[PDB]
Amino acid sequence: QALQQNGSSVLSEDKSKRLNTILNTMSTIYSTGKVCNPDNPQECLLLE
Amino acid sequence: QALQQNGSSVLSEDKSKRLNTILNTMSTIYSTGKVCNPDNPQECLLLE
Ligand SMILES: *[C@@H]1O[C@H](CO)[C@@H](O[C@@H]2O[C@H](CO)[C@@H](O)[C@H](O)[C@H]2NC(C)=O)[C@H](O)[C@H]1NC(C)=O
Repeated sequence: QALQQNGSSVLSEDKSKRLNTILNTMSTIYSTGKVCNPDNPQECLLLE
Repeated sequence: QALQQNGSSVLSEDKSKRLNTILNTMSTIYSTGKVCNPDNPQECLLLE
């Protein structure tokens, strides 16, 4: 049973590629998104 | 005549520091300004 689950295999190739791309985009936006001061737009901070 | 030049010494002290702050802010804005497109806001380019 632990070896039986299909996972993402049953998903179509184009749909699988789309899902992987969307997950990577999500992770990249979360990791490298920054906001900026309203009175000094040349000073912008990451999250962590 | 070259040596007798007065320069900005004739200006008031508070106005002198105000002018120096303005010049420094101008230089910093020009040097560190950056822009980026709405397609991928996580890639912003300097000028040079
Ligand atoms: C994982 O996906 C494959 C699909 O290829 C499943 O295989 C099917 O199994 C059913 C049930 O016996 C058959 O009716 C189909 O003919 C099979 N399709 C094939 C071989 O292409 C497999 O069962 C899935 N694993 C699960 C649900 O645990």
